[PDB]
Amino acid sequence: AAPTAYTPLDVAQAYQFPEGLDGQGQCIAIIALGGGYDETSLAQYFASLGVSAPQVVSVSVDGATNQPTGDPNGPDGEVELDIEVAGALAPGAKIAVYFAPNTDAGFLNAITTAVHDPTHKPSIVSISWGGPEDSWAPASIAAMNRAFLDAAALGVTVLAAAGDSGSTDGEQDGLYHVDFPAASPYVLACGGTRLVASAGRIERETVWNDGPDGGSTGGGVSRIFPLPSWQERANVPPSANPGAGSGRGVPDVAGNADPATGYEVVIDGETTVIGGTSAVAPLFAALVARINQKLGKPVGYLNPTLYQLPPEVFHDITEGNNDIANRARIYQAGPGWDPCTGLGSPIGIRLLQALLP
Ligand SMILES: [Ca+2]
Repeated sequence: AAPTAYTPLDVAQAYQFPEGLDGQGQCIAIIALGGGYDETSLAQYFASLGVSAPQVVSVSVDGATNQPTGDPNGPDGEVELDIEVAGALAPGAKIAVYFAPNTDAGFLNAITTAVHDPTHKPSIVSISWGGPEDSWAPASIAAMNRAFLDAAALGVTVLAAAGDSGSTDGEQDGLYHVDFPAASPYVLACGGTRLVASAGRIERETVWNDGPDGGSTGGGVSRIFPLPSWQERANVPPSANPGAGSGRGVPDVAGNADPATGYEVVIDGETTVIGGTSAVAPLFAALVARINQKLGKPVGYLNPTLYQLPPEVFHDITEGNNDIANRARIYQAGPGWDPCTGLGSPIGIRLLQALLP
């Protein structure tokens, strides 16, 4: 009941991120379609957490540049949240922020520029922007999906937030919807939970659902992408939409996203609390950066591997639902993979151990 908050280091500790690794030798790309960041907020934040500030650079795509608006409740909140969460957990990595116009082409161009960048050479790309998969122009969905396929071929990992408006994803057409780019089978879709944890243990972790007014994790069954071969044993249910139908299940993994148990951050000079699935992609991008540093080679496309790893690698979320539109409880969490939290929250050290050759 009483609202709380954590620093990124607290959440990483709860999820047991591997120690002694900081992402040295890695580069994390962050995609931004609006706003910007200021050096004052970043320097203050990293210093406050006692970590050596990672190098952060801006890259202009299609004329867009780093332009913070100054409003802590605006897009700066998204941009700075992404950099602060990823940078605080992988401070040894270099952060490259790609700014592009808020258009379908800008979104695509930012992704491809980051993926093929010979100067910054990112090994990981984190995305916290999106929209209902069925509201996108089919041609755009195709181009972006191929960009993600190319990234997988090049050994670059791509992570994306699953959404903050439950199973209906903000649409009021009497149907359930999943978000894109999260729906792409080549993206690691990140869902959200309500985490109650301390340094040594997780007391409780449930589906993030604060009703219509507070938001809920995105999740469901795609109506565009078929069920991937590597996800056929996860027991993804048929769509809840009349007519049913098999499809790629969203999300793949999940992490703390409930604003009521959110992240303490500094946005445009203001210390505040922010949540949402937007925080989960950069959180796990940092985890991947640590793993890559240890392995000496980038893990790149992880989805196929994740679904065949032993279940002990994840913390299974079984309680709650992401329905904020009606009383039907579509969709509900349960044992194993579900359309609210996927495989659950990852156990960092167990994931690294399982990925060691
Ligand atoms: Ca589950």
